[PDB]
Amino acid sequence: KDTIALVVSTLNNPFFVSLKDGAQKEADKLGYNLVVLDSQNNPAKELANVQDLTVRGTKILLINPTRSDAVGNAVKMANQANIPVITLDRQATKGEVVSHIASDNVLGGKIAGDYIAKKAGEGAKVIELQGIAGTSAARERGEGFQQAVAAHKFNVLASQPADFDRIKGLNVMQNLLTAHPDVQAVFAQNDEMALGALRALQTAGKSDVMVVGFDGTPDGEKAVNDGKLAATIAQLPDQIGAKGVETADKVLKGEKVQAKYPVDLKLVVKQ
Repeated sequence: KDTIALVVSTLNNPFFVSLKDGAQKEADKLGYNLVVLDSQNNPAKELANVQDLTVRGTKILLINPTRSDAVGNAVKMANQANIPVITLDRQATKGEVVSHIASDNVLGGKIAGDYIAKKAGEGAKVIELQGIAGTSAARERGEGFQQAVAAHKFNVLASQPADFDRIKGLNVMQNLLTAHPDVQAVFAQNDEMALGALRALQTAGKSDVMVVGFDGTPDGEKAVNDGKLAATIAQLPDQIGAKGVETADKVLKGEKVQAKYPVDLKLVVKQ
């Protein structure tokens, strides 16, 4: 069997273990042998991992960077050895990458909007709490949410940035509540902003307003479990790993692949 190499940022966290497990599972399915090197969250260890792989003549490199800005030299070493690079979750600031695989933020915003339409119905009155202006997260999530607005003809009462921060989310929500008391649902572009908004609604005595967050952070999860937050959107690490291998399979075969492959996210509701 041919070998696919995965350099993972770390293995000290469940998210990264799942990524490795999904890669492994897809490797087994497609008949490949998977080499896994743990960078231990250290950029020096990451560089040495790639170097180690280049001396052995690995055919493809799947790399989940420790930090986007730290990985460039490791990527260029792979480029110099003619070893195709595929990045997972975080991009490489520098270096040539054949394909990048990550959670689709546009799809995520759309999912959040589809869920608002599911529970609050077509044409609902909504408020969007946006993230830091200029970030890819705020832009993509807002883009996905706009698709939902167009698909479900939502009445967007307001859309204001709260810069991915809890306190600003609360203040902005409190402000917009005085202006639009008939708001039916809120799409907050991160869990922190969703939690701030929930506090504002709680203080105002409005528990009927359906709030959807994004990230699936422990606190966002907690808000869902406690029955306060309607939903949050979580990344699927196993599938990033899987899509990575699937794309590596195509690259190894000589197929011309896309620069980016979107990975689904899942809705997280109370159980």
